[PDB]
Amino acid sequence: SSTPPRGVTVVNNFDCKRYLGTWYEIARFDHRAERGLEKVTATYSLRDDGGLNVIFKGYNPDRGMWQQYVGKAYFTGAPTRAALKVAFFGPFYGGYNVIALDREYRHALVCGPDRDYLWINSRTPTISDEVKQEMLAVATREGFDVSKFIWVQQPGS
Repeated sequence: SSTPPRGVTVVNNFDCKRYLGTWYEIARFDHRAERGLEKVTATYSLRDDGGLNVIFKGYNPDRGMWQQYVGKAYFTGAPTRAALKVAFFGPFYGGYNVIALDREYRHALVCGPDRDYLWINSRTPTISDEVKQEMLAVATREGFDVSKFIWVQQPGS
């Protein structure tokens, strides 16, 4: 689970300090923990031990309650390789991998331990229909089924 899916391109010149702060979840492959969740964000802070603090937050409109999970992420290798180990609970599935990132660290394709786990994340709550198409193109190219994507309710969607 803490090895990446066979074949995928993990980002190999990663600078963790440019990745820190708030990411909005644009799309997800759905599972139990995230089902029905709106306004999903993830926040990242750098720890002294070289890991990341990860705070995941989502709103369930039906009951009107927030759901929050707090985990750590550790590089499995060199911190220049975006393959990480996370816990296995809630929206953490043991492995976390950045398989595409623009030069400005504004848009990221993240996958879990196998091809049932995929996320499109942005520094902004919405992305252009263009950035959408590029992201979806990389996903298909790496053997993910884009038809699984749930487009997440976010302010301006």
